[PDB]
Amino acid sequence: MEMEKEFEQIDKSGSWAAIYQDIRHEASDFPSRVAKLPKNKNRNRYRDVSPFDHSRIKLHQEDNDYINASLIKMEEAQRSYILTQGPLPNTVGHFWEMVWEQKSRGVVMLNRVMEKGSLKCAQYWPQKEEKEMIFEDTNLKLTLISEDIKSYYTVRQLELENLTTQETREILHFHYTTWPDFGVPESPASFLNFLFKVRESGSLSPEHGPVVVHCSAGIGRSGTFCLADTCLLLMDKRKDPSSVDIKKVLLEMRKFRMGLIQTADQLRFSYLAVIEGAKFIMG
Ligand SMILES: COc1cc(C(=O)O)cc(OC)c1OC
Repeated sequence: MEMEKEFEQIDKSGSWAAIYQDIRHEASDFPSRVAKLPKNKNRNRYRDVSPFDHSRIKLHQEDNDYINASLIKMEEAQRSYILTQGPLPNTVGHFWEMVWEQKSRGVVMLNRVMEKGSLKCAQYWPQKEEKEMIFEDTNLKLTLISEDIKSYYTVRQLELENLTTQETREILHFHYTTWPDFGVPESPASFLNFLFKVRESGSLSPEHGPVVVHCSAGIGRSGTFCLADTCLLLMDKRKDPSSVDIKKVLLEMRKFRMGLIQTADQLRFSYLAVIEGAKFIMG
């Protein structure tokens, strides 16, 4: 049933919680044995957050292929995304190796390095042109080319170098800066404006490798990001954009990664973004 009618009635009523919980109860339960090996212990930021074996990204490394990252593949909607945790001090190098092997064009970041007085991730990119970073473990180098600072987001151009072969690769870093410490944004406009810019650069397009998106854990914030985009897209694609059911798309995405969207609030945000979003691509 029509999204807005649905959202109007879930609100009126107060039921966001009920609905979130039902999604939670029917979500897929696939194994995660590799994440759990003992040898893979410093490569995981949260214990209740793992990547399924069947959809995890392997590092092209002969000694430890393990990384906390997942490939979400949406069939109908012709889109692929990689969702992953914020890098830890020992995985910084692995992070950048995946970007390279996966042939990604963009990197989407939805958190701040420090939120609520605590560290949420490592400072994994260089902050001055002349102050480059070196990934000894992975034989890669990272260089800051340009910065463009905005009110609600920051975009950075980055250059990766195979030390090995002197090969280079230009990467695009999209950093959403203003998700609040507590809660959800009031209005979705800014996040939507941030999506479209992501879209506009080609970073989600098929002639490139899949886009890498992270927050802290890689599932709440990050899940909102792609849920909203997929849906928007389906709405342009189908005959009746009124059939797209957000709850179904989410359960689907979750066949690929656990816990996409972490709170009822977060689910309701998701709706708003989609409703407003569509206002644009139906006019
Ligand atoms: C309501 O169901 C569908 C409707 C449309 C459409 O084009 O309206 C496309 C679909 O995907 C193939 C559907 O999924 C089964």
